[PDB]
Amino acid sequence: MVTFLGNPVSFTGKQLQVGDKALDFSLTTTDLSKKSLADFDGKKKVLSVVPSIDTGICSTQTRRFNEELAGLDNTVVLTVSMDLPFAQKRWCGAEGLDNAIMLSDYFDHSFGRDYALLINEWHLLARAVFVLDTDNTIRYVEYVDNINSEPNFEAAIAAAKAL
Amino acid sequence: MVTFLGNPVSFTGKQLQVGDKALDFSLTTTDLSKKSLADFDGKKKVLSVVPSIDTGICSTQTRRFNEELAGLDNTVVLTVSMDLPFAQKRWCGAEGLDNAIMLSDYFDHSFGRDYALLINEWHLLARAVFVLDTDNTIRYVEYVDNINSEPNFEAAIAAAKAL
Repeated sequence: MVTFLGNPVSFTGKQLQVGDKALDFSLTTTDLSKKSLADFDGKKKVLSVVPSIDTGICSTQTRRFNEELAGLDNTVVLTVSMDLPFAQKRWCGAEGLDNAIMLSDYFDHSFGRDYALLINEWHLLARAVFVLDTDNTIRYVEYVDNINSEPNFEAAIAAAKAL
Repeated sequence: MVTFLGNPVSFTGKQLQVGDKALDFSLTTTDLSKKSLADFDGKKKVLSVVPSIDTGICSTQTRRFNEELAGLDNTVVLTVSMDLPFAQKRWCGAEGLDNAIMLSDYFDHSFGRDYALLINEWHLLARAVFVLDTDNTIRYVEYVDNINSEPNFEAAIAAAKAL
């Protein structure tokens, strides 16, 4: 169903949907320290997942989301990819977004496995966007079918704004 | 006694020693395909393992061996890291080393755990240098005690040329 590099890819287990509660995680940040869902309590989150910020669509997604939602109070933008912390760090620097919150799942692939976003054929994270409320309940989700294409920014942001 | 980021680190299993046969592997190259020992059959190989090319020392190391051991007939310098293929490819273009052979272990972490180079605390690859025989026998190997320091280029380079 979902496609990557002109070919259908698969996953394992079920993916969270609107209404479900966002699964906790332990990801390595850009300064090598770990982060979990708790570190973001009391905030609404826009969970953005990309194959690798070292590629065009994934870089634009991350850049654009951080910018277009920067003016949103009580809301934080989490980017999760398989890039090493060092790759995400280089990115921030090049883009002038040193404060952007970048999370890597390289250590375990646990985030990808728990969320069923780990592509079985490539072990990279499939493109997706979540908008969680304060209770970490998913109020919006988008699993881009054609991973090699941009996500729906409008819907995502409009959803994040209404919340 | 190996350290990383100033603190001591350990591994699981036993690391290979000179005289031992290099274990096989299936790593992803920069074009996203997979390579194994079989793909460099009948050639001398300089296995340089690094924590991440998006870091100072690692960059220098990958650049040095490639330039120095360049031209060496029937000899290939295989770079292995946890860096995503995209990171390795990007680095190659920025450094002007487009023909350089980069292999990623992001998928399985199989190389790291098989060679016992997968740092238990970080799940990154410790800095090491191998010089394999045409029969894939380890004729020389160095495990940098201080992963955050450069290896013995002279010693490694001399072995390859002497092989």
